[PDB]
Amino acid sequence: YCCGRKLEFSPQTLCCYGKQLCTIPRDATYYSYQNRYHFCEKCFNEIQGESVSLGQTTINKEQFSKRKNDTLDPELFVECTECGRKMHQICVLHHEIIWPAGFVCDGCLKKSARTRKENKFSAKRLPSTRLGTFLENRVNDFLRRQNHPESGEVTVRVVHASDKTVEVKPGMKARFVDSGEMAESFPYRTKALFAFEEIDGVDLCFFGMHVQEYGSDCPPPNQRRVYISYLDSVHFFRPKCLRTAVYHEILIGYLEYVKKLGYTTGHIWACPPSEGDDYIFHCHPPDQKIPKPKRLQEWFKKMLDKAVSERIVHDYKDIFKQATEDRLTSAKELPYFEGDFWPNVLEESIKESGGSGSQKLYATMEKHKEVFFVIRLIAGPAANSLPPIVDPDPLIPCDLMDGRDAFLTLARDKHLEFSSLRRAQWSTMCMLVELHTQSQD
Ligand SMILES: COc1ccc(C2(C(=O)N3CS(=O)(=O)C[C@@H]3C(=O)Nc3cccc4[nH]ncc34)CCCC2)cc1
Ligand SMILES: [Zn+2]
Ligand SMILES: [Zn+2]
Ligand SMILES: [Zn+2]
Repeated sequence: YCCGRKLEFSPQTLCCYGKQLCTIPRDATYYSYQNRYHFCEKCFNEIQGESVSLGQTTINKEQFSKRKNDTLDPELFVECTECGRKMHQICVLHHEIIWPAGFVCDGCLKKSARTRKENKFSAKRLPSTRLGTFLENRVNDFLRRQNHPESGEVTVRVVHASDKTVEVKPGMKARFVDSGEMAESFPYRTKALFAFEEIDGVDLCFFGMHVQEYGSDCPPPNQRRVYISYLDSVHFFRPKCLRTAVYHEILIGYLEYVKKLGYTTGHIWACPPSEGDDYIFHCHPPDQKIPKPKRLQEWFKKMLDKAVSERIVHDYKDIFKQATEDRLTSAKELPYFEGDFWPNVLEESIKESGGSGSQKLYATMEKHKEVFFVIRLIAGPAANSLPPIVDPDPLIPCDLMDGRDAFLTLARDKHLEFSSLRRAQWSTMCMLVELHTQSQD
């Protein structure tokens, strides 16, 4: 073995198909059918009756297998076509698409005064966008101002852009849409972008983001607004003392960019993911922790405070303070975003109140105010006569990056973990190959 190390992949986590938001971690005992339908021990024995409705097909309980989530797949080896040396594929970062001729180890290459032919599936060679260019220029300019000897070049790429609509859910639809008081759906553009850092001639994907952008063609209350769907990171940015600043630089640059195009407001739901290691990146490092709510909120406040002092953000408020200043009276006046908290809670509010869309609206907003940031980018009379929003970047069809589920599934299916620096670099290389090959079609 190249290193002296016996290496295997970790058991990926599963789901109690009974209770939503239940998960089955490493070493837990569970019940599975056809390697598809998984139940944890508690959620399985808590089923009354040996009939288990699947799909919908009813399936007997003895047709399930009792097992524990402790399977460890060994890492794969590659063989040098010249010496026969066996090395972990991840250790030497050999990808058969990038180097189809075969794996030649570094030792045989140095003996023959040879080097690997260029990796043309790099982050740098992903197609550029005006947004990506703006973001990476900001980050790299910040990084060279810091003069830290360890920092590498950062490239930012938009890897998906497509048109979508968010549909008002049945409760709010019956209250406000069927009476003609509110649009049935809101058109928006979703964008997925990632940041990579060159670490010793090797790309590392360390940051990912998906956003929802509602243009000047959107009906109120959503028009000229951007909303962050989700954020994620792999904490191996070099150097560590600049990691937080770089995240902040990307986010501030994004607000600066959409402000320039004419978007008036930004929206952030400070919402930690559920415990586990899969959000956008599969299998986070074991010592990278999900922040607790208060610390995440302070993190966003720090970022926005820097944006205010840079004269990019005019000001920001919690949703409760914001609605008070806007003199809001009805739930139909709240921006309605895909997958956001407020569409969900408004469904429950209308149900519990027997059909009201304003009853406890202010109480619910105050109860949760610290979690919802409303960021004003264009204020005062400047926001009044704005020209239409024209995005200079084209659409980018890429099914793998339409939402976060597809890339997570591809990572799970192909053992692309981001749990260590070496595995994250390998997963980055594979992810780039996928993005380069799906595009050339
Ligand atoms: C104050 O400490 C922090 C630490 C990290 C962040 C950022 C971030 O990556 N955050 C906070 S998030 O927005 O709730 C989602 C994401 C996050 O927690 N990922 C994960 C880390 C570890 C295991 C995980 N499993 N699954 C997801 C996941 C870094 C850049 C974006 C914010 C912010 C504040
Ligand atoms: Zn090795
Ligand atoms: Zn369960
Ligand atoms: Zn060799």
